Amino acid sequence: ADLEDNMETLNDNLKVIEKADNAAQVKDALTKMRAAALDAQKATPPKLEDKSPDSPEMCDFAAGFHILVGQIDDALHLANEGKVKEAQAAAEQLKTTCNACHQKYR
Ligand code: HEM
Ligand SMILES: CC(=O)Nc1cc2cccnc2c2ncccc12
Ligand code: NI
Ligand code: NI
Repeated sequence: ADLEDNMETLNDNLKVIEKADNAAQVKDALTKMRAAALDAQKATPPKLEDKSPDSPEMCDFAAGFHILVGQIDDALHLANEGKVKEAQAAAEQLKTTCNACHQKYR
C-alpha cells in the first residue's frame, strides 16, 4: 500500500482503540497498525523525494517507525494480558511519536 493508505489505516485504528470496549478489539487494531507502520517505513515521503537512502533524513524517517512499532508492541503486550484501559493509555502516548514525525516530514 502507499504512504497515504498506511496513514489512513494508522489513523482509523487509533480511533477504533479510543472507542474500543474490550481487549480483543484493541489487540486487533494494534496488529493492523503494526502492519501499516512497517509498510510505511518502506515508502519515500514526498518531502524527502530527492534524498539518498543513506541520508540522515531518510534514516531518521525510517527510525521514526522503528520507535512507533516498538510502542505498538508495548500496547499489544498489555492488550494481550487483557489490561484494556492501560492498553488504551499506551495507545494515546503513540500520538507524540506521530506528531514528532509529522513536524519534520509531513
Ligand atoms: C500512530 C501515529 C500516526 C498517526 C495517527 C498518523 C496519521 C496521519 C494522517 C491522518 C495523515 C494524513 C494523510 C493524508 O494526507 O492523506 C498522515 C500523513 C503522514 N504521516 Fe503519519 N501518522 C502517524 C505516524 C507517523 C509517523 C511515525 C511518521 C514518520 C515516521 C509519519 C509520517 C507521515 C508522513 C510523511 C505523512 C504525509 C502524507 C503524504 O504526504 O502522502 N506518520 N499521518
Ligand atoms: C538508514 C536508513 O534509513 N535507510 C533507509 C531508509 C529508508 C526510508 C524509506 C525508504 N527506504 C529506505 C531505505 N531503503 C533502502 C535502504 C535503506 C533505507
Ligand atoms: Ni506498500
Ligand atoms: Ni527503501
